[PDB]
Parts: sequence; C-alpha cells; structure tokens
Amino acid sequence: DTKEQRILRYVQQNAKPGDPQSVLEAIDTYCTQKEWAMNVGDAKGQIMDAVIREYSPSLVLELGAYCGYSAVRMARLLQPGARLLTMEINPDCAAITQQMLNFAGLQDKVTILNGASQDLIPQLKKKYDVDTLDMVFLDHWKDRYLPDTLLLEKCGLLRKGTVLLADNVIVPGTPDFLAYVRGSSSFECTHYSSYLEYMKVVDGLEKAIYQGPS
Ligand SMILES: Cc1cc(C(=O)N2CCN(C)CC2)sc1-c1cc(O)c2nc[nH]c(=O)c2c1
Ligand SMILES: Nc1ncnc2c1ncn2[C@@H]1O[C@H](CSCC[C@H](N)C(=O)O)[C@@H](O)[C@H]1O
Ligand SMILES: [Mg+2]
Repeated sequence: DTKEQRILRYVQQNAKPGDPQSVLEAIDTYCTQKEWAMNVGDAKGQIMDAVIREYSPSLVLELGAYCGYSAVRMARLLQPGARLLTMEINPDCAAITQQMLNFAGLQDKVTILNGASQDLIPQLKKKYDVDTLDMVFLDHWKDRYLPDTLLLEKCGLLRKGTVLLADNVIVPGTPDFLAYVRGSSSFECTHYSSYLEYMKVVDGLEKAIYQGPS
C-alpha cells in the first residue's frame, strides 16, 4: 500500500466514471481531508483552467504526471482532436496516472511518456511527430525547470507565443528558472499569486510566453 494507490482507490470508489470533474473533486477531497499530496490543487488549478481556456492549445506538454490530477484537469478542457503529452519518471506514478485517466475517460486525449524529461524531450519530434508545443506545464522537479526550458528551445520545440506555465515558483521555489525567464528578452512573464495546494502557504504559477529568438 502506497499513498498514490490510496488516492486512485478513493477515486474508483467515489468518482463518477467518465466525469473528469468528479475525479478532480475526489482527489482534492482525499488530500484535503486524509493525506496531503503534491497535486497542483484546486486554487492553482482554477488559474490553470483560466489560462487553458484563453490559449486553447492544440498540443500541451506536461512535465510530471504523478497521479494524473493536472493531466485530468487539463485534458478535460482540451478541444476535440487536441492532445496532451505528459512525461513521468516514476513507473508507479505513470501507471496510476494511466488508470486515473482511463477512469475519467480521457485516455484518448492523453499520451503518457515514461522516463526522465531530459531524456524524452529530445525524442518528441521523431517518436511522437511533434512539431512545436502550444503550451508546456512545468511541474516535475524544481532543479529541472531551467535545464529543461533550455532543452525545449534547443530541440526547436518552442514557437513564438508558446506558453510556459510553471508551478511552485515560490514553494518549494524555482529561483534560477524565475530569474532566467524574467531576465530574458525571449520571454514575456506574468505572475499569478495563489496558494500551495491543500494549504494556505503562499505560492504561485508563472506564465512565461516564448517570444522567439533574440
Ligand atoms: C513535496 C512538497 C512539500 C511542500 C511543503 O512545503 N510542505 C509539504 C508537507 N506539508 C505537510 C507541509 C508543506 S510543497 C511540495 C511540492 C509541491 C508541488 O506542487 C510539487 N510539484 C511538483 N514537484 C514537486 O516536487 C512538488 C513538491
Ligand atoms: N525529470 C523528470 N522527468 C519526468 N518526470 C519527473 C522528473 N522529475 C520528477 N518527475 C515526476 O514529476 C512528478 C512531480 S508531482 C507532479 C504533479 C502533477 N503535475 C499534478 O499537478 O497532478 C513526480 O511524480 C515525479 O516523479
Ligand atoms: Mg507542483
């Protein structure tokens, strides 16, 4: 028995199959009541929703799936024929995410890439026929926000207007990523102040929109 297995079991036992919203509510509730977990959460999640609806991205890359929360959260808002790719380094997590998605009936929108973002990113074009990404959600590991951003730019995966949206720019924090995007002419940055999931510690998401080469 693992915490993530408990979360998936709670969903299967409580959420309406095929209804993404009830799946989100089931997760939020269990982690609000029984056991904190690092899902992006409902407060930050509403900000994500608002940004998704603005940009209506056809191709979203997620870094870090975990239990599938934000994948569910995002894919439920995708237009028909839009796809989300999510990268997960931990097999136990990737398979729980696959199940969470299957239960919400979003499996056909979502493709889980198993492995480390740094290894998978260079393989997107060949193995998944990706041209450029419309949106990227950074939410794996703070140390990799900056390295992986440079990777994406280098692998030609960013176009003018690509939206990078980063979670935890305040807690646990991503100082170097923040300083880089805020300092670079290649990004237009906006900060959304929210709260750490299932808590009232202050956190935020950063939107950094790629402007193209300088
Ligand atoms: C693991 C962890 C602990 C945090 C914290 O301050 N505390 C936790 C424990 N509780 C009890 C107090 C407060 S915040 C956080 C966290 C939150 C995310 O949203 C993350 N997203 C992606 N990848 C991460 O590593 C990630 C970690
Ligand atoms: N370098 C990396 N490449 C791919 N996945 C990574 C990674 N570093 C950490 N991860 C994974 O990213 C997850 C961070 S928590 C992700 C939560 C998710 N975005 C949500 O809001 O629901 C963890 O499951 C961790 O195993
Ligand atoms: Mg997070």
